[PDB]
Amino acid sequence: GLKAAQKTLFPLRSIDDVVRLFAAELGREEPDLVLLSLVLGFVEHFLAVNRVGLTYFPVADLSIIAALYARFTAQIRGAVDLSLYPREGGVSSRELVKKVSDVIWNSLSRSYFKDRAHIQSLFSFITGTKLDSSGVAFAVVGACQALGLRDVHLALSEDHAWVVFGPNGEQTAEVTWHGKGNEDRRGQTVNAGVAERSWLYLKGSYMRCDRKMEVAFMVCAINPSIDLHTDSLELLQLQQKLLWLLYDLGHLERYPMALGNLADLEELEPTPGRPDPLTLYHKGIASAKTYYRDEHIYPYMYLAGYHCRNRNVREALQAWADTATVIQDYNYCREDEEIYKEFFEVANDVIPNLLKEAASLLEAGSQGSALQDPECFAHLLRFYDGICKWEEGSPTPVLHVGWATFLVQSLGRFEGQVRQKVRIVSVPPVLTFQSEKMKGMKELLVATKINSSAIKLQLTAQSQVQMK
Ligand SMILES: CC1(C)CN=C(N2CCN(c3ncnc4sc(CC(F)(F)F)cc34)CC2)S1
Repeated sequence: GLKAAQKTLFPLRSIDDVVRLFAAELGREEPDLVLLSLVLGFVEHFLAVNRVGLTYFPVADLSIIAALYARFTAQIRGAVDLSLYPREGGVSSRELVKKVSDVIWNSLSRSYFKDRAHIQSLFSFITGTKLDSSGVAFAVVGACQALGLRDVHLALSEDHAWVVFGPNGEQTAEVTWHGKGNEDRRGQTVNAGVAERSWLYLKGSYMRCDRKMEVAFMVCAINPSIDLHTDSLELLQLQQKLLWLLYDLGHLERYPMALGNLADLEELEPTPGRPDPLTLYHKGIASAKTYYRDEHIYPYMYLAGYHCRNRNVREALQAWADTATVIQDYNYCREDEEIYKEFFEVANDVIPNLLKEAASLLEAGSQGSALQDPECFAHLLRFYDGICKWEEGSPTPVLHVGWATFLVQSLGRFEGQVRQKVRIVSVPPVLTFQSEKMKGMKELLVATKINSSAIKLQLTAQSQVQMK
């Protein structure tokens, strides 16, 4: 049950009342994940899913929240008999974690669309019997906290979630699915994935949450979307205020993606007296460097995206080059397709569109253009170098001829006299290439008219040209 002290702020009548509840729970020994997720899902439902009758804020009455809480706790406590899984040393067993996962998973509707909005919270789980992938992992952690299992924590990569538990928190267990059309591995460790150096498991440099970071996760998980064209202003404000609460308490210290998510919100609607979005993106990068060996991709892609939206071509290119410098030390594995898609869209859609506008502006007499800056050309080259190096040693190739056309076009946006100014230096602007593909392309990069076919051959390592 809920404790008397957890009840005293009800009813929640406003955004600020919800923030007060989070503040109170974050001040407790162990914030109550079940309570907090039910509250966020309740308000999200009445602000984004069904706004009929809304006049200001969907009042969250204690009776309503408490009844939701009771259905959750009844469902878990009834289904997981702890006497069957004795807790050796105040820590949980793999069998117990797998049982909790099975209870959540088996509760879900047989058939539904898993990419739907607003199926992330325990409100969704109770009222709709639907959860998204990471929502299952979160629910397992909330269930384990409800059961008294203090050792079970959420583990997060940039594209997946699982749990850590056991002696010293050193065990890992899959508790949910990943992607579409991959085989369930619930109950197994993440060691194979770590060992293969996939992006999905971040070479072991994934997040191991404490309770407060699990609160940060559910706050990041708020979805203000009403439809394709419309966001709930109330939910954006809530999410923003809650992320600032977390930030001020120190709970975003080790959470790069939350910092990027906050920065994005600040760009949309700045809060007076707070750091600028750029400051926040750089704090996210610093976090990744400090805590995660600089092995995360998204801190740089958040930064690049801000510069791209602001049509700052030079800084966007630098940040994408930095992105590629991270990815180069990974192997491209099966289940890494979301990061492949991201890189593909940057290379083959976003950069081309940025450079096309830059070319039109240059024709109109822009000064200090990225297209006349050899450092910008160098960034472009370093972006491609990291992608080519990523591919090296991977079980799965990255590049194909569909990339080559866009590379030739992008290179050609820079005049030969700009491109000539980059000095490509070997080990043992100045640029060093890590990838063998770019080293062999060096020779092609300064011609007034780039040799399109030779580029193509070098990028795809195509052996032959057409017979006839
Ligand atoms: C630069 C981008 C393409 C812009 N948005 C990005 N994301 C990255 C994913 N996301 C997250 N935010 C906070 N915590 C987490 S934890 C996670 C992984 C999984 F959902 F839990 F499995 C995704 C995610 C926020 C939205 S990266």
